[PDB]
Amino acid sequence: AIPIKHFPKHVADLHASNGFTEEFETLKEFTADSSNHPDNKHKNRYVNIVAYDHSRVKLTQLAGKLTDYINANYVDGYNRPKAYIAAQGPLKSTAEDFWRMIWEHNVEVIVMITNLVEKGRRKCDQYWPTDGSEEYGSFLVNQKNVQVLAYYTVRNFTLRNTKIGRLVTQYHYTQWPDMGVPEYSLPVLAFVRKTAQAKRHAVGPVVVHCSAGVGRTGTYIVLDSMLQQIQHEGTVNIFGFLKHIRSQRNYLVQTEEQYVFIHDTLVEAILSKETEVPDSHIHSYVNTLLISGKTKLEKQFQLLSQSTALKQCNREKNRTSSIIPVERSRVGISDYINASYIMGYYQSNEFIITQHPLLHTIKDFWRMIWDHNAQLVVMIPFVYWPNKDEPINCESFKVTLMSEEHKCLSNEEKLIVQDFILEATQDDYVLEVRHFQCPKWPNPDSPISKTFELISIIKEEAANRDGPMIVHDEHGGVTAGTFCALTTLMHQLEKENSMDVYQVAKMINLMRPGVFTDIEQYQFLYKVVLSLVS
Amino acid sequence: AIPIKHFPKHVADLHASNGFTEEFETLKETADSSNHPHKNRYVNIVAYDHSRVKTDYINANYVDGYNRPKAYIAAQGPLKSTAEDFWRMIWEHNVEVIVMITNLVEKGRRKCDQYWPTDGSEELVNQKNVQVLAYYTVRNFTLRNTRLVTQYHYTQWPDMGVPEYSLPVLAFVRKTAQAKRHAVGPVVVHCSAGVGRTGTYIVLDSMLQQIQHEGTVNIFGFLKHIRSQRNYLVQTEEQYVFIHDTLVEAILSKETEVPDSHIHSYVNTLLKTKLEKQFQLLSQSDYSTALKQCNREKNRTIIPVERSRVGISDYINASYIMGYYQSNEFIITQHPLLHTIKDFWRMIWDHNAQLVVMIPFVYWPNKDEPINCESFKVTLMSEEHKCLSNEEKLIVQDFILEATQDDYVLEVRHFQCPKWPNPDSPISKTFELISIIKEEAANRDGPMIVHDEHGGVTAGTFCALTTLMHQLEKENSMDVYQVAKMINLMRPGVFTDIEQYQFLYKVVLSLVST
Repeated sequence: AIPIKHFPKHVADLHASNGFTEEFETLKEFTADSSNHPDNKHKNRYVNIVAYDHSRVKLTQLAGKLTDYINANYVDGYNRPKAYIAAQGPLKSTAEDFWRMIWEHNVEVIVMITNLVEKGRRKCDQYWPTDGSEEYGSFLVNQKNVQVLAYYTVRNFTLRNTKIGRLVTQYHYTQWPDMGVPEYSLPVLAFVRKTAQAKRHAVGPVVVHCSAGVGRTGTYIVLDSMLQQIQHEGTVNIFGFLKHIRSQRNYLVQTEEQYVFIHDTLVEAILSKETEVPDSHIHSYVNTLLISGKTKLEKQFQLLSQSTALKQCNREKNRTSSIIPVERSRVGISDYINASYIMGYYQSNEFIITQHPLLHTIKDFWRMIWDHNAQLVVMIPFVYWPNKDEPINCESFKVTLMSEEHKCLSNEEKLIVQDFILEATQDDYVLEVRHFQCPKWPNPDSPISKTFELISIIKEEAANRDGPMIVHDEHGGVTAGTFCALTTLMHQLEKENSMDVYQVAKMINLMRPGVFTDIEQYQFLYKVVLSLVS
Repeated sequence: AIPIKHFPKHVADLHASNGFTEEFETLKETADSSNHPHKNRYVNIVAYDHSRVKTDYINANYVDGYNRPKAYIAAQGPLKSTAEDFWRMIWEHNVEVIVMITNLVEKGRRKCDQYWPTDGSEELVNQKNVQVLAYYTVRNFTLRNTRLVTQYHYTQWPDMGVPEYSLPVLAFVRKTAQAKRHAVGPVVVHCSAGVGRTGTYIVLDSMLQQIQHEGTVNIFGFLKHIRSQRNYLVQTEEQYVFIHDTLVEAILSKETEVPDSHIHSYVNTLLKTKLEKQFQLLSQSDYSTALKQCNREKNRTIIPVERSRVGISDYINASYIMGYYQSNEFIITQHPLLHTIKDFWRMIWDHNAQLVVMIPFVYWPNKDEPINCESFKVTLMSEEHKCLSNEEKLIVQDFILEATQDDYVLEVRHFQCPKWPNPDSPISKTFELISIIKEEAANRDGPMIVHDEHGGVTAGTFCALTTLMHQLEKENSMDVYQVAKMINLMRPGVFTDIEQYQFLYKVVLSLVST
């Protein structure tokens, strides 16, 4: 066991010494009679994947043939035995059994780390209703509430044994990549923290699933449990803890990449602490950052600053080689443009940050809007847009100007609202864009309470609009980044009554490196956010 | 009006002289109700008052067919706000047929809102039956005012521009036109906006009927008229051009779908000859780009065209080939060269195919040594040997591809065929192979990979005859002409000789024993 003090270094030491592979190889070694019964062929997703008999979940027997089998195990959390139920992703054949499992084991929480379809593969069958209600054998699932957020989706169901309600809540980690591990550990983290908090009020065990029920599922169980170790004990033993649960279910944490990813994720958690602040504590927290060897502001700031370029012989389409997209987040026109996807509260790919068009790029910029079906553009400062004089002529569409208003804001600055249409030259489709030109923003001589007024205006507008928000300053840097931040923080406050500024900056900075390079801007975010909680 | 005699040449004359654009420009030259106080998809798109259908407003017009007035109801794609109104329209105008030439979503754009139930019922529309085929999808609904109605969903229409092939659109219209022939009310037709795509059907269906009854065809004439009943019908120049080419193909093809009853009467009539006349037509007004490059060192000789070219995550010599149930039913391709072996398996892995049919070098792993691709491992599970009715072998081997970086397992089955078709065994034993692989491919998902040496004739006849077997089984019909042409369009050089085109007819005929 390593202490939280030494785990960060200890992790870097395994990256340097290539000691993860040693450590993972050694883990590979390592009966399943029930799961190999001929009866139980069509209840297993894969033939090699199996539920060990000592740990397997048993359902009652009913009615010839057998009826008590499901591909799922009880697996022990951190000094909490038989905590999780590590289970495979239900098929249409096993949908009922899966709901019976829920009813028979008193389950209230379900943790889903997979999509139903992933690059054209059936990974998991939809075992619940999008519509009001659906009936799975004896079991009636009637969906109450749904929340869809950038990286996860919460669904509130109710359950009845039709042979006579109980509330059940599903936690859908949606954005997990189709092979490999999430390029960012920071959102997975928050998901587990979000589930871990709600799950702290559930009485039965927590069901966890992916497709197979091994890697992804296992990776949550390690990440959740170690989290709890860090809080209560101040220590962390992945290798220890993992070797144990691998007894209760096969191939938990299946790849080396997952093993490594757990480490890095937990490292980030140790150095971040919980950085989501409630309403009550904004004030108490915002002071504490500017009083270890140095301030939480410096300590957090350092962490924001943490790669493949396409910029060889198309490099004459960027303004500055200082603010330039990374392939992870790089925005793809049908080919190249300097623009990164930026995530927000509700959708990974909420915004796009990018540069102000260079004369040649003007045509690309508009194609970007057209491909991504964006209806908002926010500008924060050369005209790159058509008049009624002369519409812009892109090949597969025409850009044309419909309106132009001018709003006087509460310190008498202007908001140039113009509407547009892009009409297909080769189809019937019409895309209706709205365009904001902002003043100097944030105008730091007008007070900090009128920074938000802009953001509230553009918030409302982006509700009724679909597609992402294109936000450009000169270079796709700080001023655009603070926009996406503060919008995202406004939402996050409004809906959850919480603020995690640390996360909102870092994800931004991870997704477009060079947006936040100076602490005064990082602090500023805290500053602005505080004026909101009056 | 041009006669069908002179329409094919007349069309080529407008391609040569760039006279379609003249003809379309010239076509370019009131709506009080539609400009009232949320029921219009786009602001520029509008339903003219004299033609509009009738608290009382919906973006739809009556449009006249060929000497058949007020025949169609050319309408926009319903929004969730106008879904009801659209069903009331159906009830109030005695509609039994709906023709949908668009998807609900197209490269992430909402083009049309789903106005019907996937589940049993929604509000009263209760869905009875569904059939999903390569290029369209038939749905049978029933309707109550708190009647049977049939929807015809042309699914594969490309996201901007016109279908690269006119041959499947044709067949769709012919399929709808036949069922619609004993509907008494009007036929509702829609796309997203309700103008180009919708309009292009109405011209294509009606001219079809002109050709059958009158032996003439007047698009420009007929079009100029209906453009009075609704704005922008046939919206682009590409659509205008496409109608022509499509109809040209129809004139020269005639109906080539044969029922059970008439295989015998048709197969003789072919043999200047309809066989030569049809054959010529397989060898064909689009364009072609083959690559070539300094990755030309990954082909044996038969080379994919970009339309149909199969995309590994990136190049492989392989074309998508269409079948009865799915455009992209099959992939025809070459036998792997040693370097391509790794690609071949990646192809299977990307497209999630579970059947491979081989038809004559080992490119597959033993229990000795699984194949090691980066994002998966290929491994041998089974190997059976089936003795067919003239004692030849079918080498059935099963495989698994397991992800190296995930949990997924793909279960492939692999057939090595004998000499096929074995021409010393009778034609009656050709089909037995195909029937075997037919039932296997029912329970399997993903496309069928089919290779001979070069992805040529022998693989092409397989996809043909499988597709024809299905088509006979389910619809009791055979359209051999179409099945070869689509194949040949999608991978040029598969059918280069008439004896193999004929052969298809030959084989098919032996099947209709009783």
